Amino acid sequence: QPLSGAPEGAEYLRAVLRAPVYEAAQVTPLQKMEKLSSRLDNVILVKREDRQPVHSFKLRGAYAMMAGLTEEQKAHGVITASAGNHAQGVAFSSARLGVKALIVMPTATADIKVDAVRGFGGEVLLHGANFDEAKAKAIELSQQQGFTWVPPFDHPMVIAGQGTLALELLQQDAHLDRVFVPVGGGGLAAGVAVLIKQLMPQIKVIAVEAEDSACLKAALDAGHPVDLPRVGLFAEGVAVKRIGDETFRLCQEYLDDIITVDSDAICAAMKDLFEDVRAVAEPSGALALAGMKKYIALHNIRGERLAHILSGANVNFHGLRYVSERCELGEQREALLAVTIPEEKGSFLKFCQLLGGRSVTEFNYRFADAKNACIFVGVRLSRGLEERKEILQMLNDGGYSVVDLSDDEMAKLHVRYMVGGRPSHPLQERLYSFEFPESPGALLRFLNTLGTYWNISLFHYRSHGTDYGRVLAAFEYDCHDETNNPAFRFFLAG
Amino acid sequence: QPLSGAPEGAEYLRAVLRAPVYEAAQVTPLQKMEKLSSRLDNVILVKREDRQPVHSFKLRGAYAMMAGLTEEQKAHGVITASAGNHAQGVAFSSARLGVKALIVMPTATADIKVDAVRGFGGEVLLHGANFDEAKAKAIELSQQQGFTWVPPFDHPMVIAGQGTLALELLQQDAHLDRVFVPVGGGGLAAGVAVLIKQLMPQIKVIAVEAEDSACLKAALDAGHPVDLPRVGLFAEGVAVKRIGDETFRLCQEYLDDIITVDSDAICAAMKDLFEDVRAVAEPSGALALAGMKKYIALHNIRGERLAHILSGANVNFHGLRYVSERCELGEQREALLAVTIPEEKGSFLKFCQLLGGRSVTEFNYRFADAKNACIFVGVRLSRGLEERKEILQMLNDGGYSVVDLSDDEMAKLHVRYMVGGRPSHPLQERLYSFEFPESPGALLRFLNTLGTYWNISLFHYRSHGTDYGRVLAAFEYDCHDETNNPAFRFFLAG
Ligand SMILES: *Cc1c(COP(=O)(O)O)cnc(C)c1O
Ligand SMILES: *Cc1c(COP(=O)(O)O)cnc(C)c1O
Repeated sequence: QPLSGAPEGAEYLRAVLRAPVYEAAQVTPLQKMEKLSSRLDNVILVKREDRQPVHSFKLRGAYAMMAGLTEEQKAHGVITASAGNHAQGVAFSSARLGVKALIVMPTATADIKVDAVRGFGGEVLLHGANFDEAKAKAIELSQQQGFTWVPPFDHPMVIAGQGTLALELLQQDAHLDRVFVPVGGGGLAAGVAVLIKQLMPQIKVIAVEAEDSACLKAALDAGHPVDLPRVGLFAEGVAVKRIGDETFRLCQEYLDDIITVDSDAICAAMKDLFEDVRAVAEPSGALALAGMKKYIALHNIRGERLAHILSGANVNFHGLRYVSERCELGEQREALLAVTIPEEKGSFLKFCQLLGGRSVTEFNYRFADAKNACIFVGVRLSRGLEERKEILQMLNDGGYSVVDLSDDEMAKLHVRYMVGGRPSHPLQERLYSFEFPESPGALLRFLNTLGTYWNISLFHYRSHGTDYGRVLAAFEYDCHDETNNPAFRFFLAG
Repeated sequence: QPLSGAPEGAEYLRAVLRAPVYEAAQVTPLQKMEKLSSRLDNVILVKREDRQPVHSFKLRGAYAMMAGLTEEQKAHGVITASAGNHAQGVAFSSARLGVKALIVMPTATADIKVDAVRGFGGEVLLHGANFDEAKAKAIELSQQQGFTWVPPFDHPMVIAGQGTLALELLQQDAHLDRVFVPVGGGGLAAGVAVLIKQLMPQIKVIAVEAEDSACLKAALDAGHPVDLPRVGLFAEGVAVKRIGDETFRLCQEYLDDIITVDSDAICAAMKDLFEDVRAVAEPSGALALAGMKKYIALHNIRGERLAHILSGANVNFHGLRYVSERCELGEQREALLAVTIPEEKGSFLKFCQLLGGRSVTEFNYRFADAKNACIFVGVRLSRGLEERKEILQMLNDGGYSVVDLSDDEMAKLHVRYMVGGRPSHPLQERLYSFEFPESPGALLRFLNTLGTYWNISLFHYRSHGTDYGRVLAAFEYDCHDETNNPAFRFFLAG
């Protein structure tokens, strides 16, 4: 309990030091990013918060708040919240303190999230449609059954428990220059600032928020918790509409700066974490790095010791896909080509023969009658632009190609999933499916072996890292006759 | 050195106990899988080997072998290998012992893998084309410069160092029933068996190999290290042609059984690790779980305490994509529909209006003239088959749909990347790109807002979890005129 007002600097310190976090939570490693740090020119360190048993930090504050309630036998009474990632923190906590918790969530949440909570401990009650709706209940039941509302953020105790991290940080590397903090409701940044600010003033504390969830920046600018019209939903755990409150706006008087960023950045930040530390972030968990990356360049900060927080790690395996897909876009990984090859009766072979070694990502074609049936080709590069530059020229010895891959947002994002369709007039073709161990030039072989005496009307191929069914081809190494195939009919045939 | 023969049971034990592994390596957590264990009905535990500083286990054996060489001042002399995941182990080791190491790799390896090694420590020499070619050199240089060849597996010392794990295992949970071990060259299984077999005989030790890299099963069957014609390349670290040797075939006289499995399984096993432990495997690192899963059912093993090894974790972020993509196939996640909607002048709206709440993954269409332009629709499900069963019937109140999603390997794997093409005859259309915050029914809104008075000729949409550019539409919320767009021309236009 002991905080529900306007704690003063020190009071927070005290609360921080006195908070029983470790009974449930753990000090989290603070490791350095070797690739990135070396890339940019500073020491970059990450606060491995995903290593708590609830994979995020929330555990701290719920534990602190909840564990210092019981001084009032009001556990006997009870507790309740409404959520997805913090409902976890409470769950985990309720169980440890043997205090019954109730978690209210929307009605159509997701088995997965409902079981985690149920898992940790906690009883859920699925009641809502909207979130606000779930929370109206929670809050109801409070009042009626007397459960104790447990804030995801707006709370001195909750805040004090998060500072806990700061406390660790400073003891893990006191030669820190700047620290980057994610901003959802503001718990975490709030608890991190006060601390550091008390202990080591010279430490810079930058909040970092979602371009699309910029609760803070916005309230800042009005100097007023302000409701947001819309809130992005990538960075789930950061999707807050109106920042914290008092405690938050209040406390953000220790904040040194603020910075927003876009989903696309987050998606990179995720790539980064993974690649160096082999850590798996969750949008908001990567959010703060991204910011850094941003700040680094902005201010041309070279030479410092900076650290950010791997806030959490609750993400769907399949969510991973999207990410990649997005970074790929931002990267210069492949070549995307509109290569027109003259033939119909002859082959693609010749054309291939000069990409025999190079890695084929896509090679999609559909009969079309224009003396020159065009081909959507994709080639996995290494040397980026320079290597493409080759392919290109090289290919300049015959058919004429077009470099649809550079900035062709259209190809890169839609058309490379659209090449096909229908021919023109009915066709006496046959459909077949082929599969073959992927290698660096397996295709060729396939093609070579396939022969050159075919009136191939259709070709489809996506490859290393995205599909195991290898090829679908239509004429006029493993085979399956897929002729009158339903899909084909309805969309390709015609 | 002390092992280059036919170590006898105990000798291994000794070597195991005497091996200096911890100077470089760490005891690895052995945690239980709560979801899965509860799913299947046994206690399933994973040997978190990805937690070594080289993210795999290799560190053990290279360290053991290498650290007990120096008793011969032949470090002064030197060491060399040829690789990707084990070249790492040696690197890391060479540096710690301050013994110069040289790593030979093919000529066109991959910056990434070359830098890791360089990272850890070690000097690489990129010389090859083929792998065998890189190793011919390594072996050369030995002979000439006197470097000491360090086996990835064929070696009593190397083997003894891997047993180290076993040693841990048994001390981490002695109530184990069965243990599953991945099989590349056979180091790890070899070192794991001997141990356990010495210490606790009643422990079952199943190797688990790649359907496509079944080195062992094969040699077993002939009773003869046998060269494999082909070797899969998913499970990189398990891609061995002819099992170990003596040490391996020899030692596999302590093995209780063996079992293979397919890439597709591995891809699930990867999903699993991630979802419960939030660990990120690498094909071979998941290989062994998959096996389990297999064995579990085979033998209807209920009630046991079984554990497997998270062998390693070196994987490309982008590699992740493929995986998902594969599990999705094996799952029953979405609905794939050939829904024919009658209109041309009117709309898709009406059709939509009854999926307004349900989640849209794809909604792709191209003008075609048939009184009824057909639509490739995709819908994210929850209740699996049952829920689809609905959509279906529900949709039975109007246009007639076809359920191309069930077992339609064709749609699920090729066509859902092929719907489009060209129309029939030239078209006086205009292309536009739209983007809009994704939600549960944002589309609708888009559509509704888009209006109903449009002679829309083209539509393309892939969604939550795979693309941020939302829509591409062609007529006769953010907009961009993308009309004479190059890609479009060449492949859609026509
Ligand atoms: C909950 C959470 C946040 C931010 O929380 P606040 O205390 O409201 O700022 C950020 N990242 C992750 C992963 C989170 O779970
Ligand atoms: C090297 C390795 C293996 C198997 O090695 P062996 O000792 O040859 O059996 C398996 N999984 C991973 C991740 C590996 O790196």
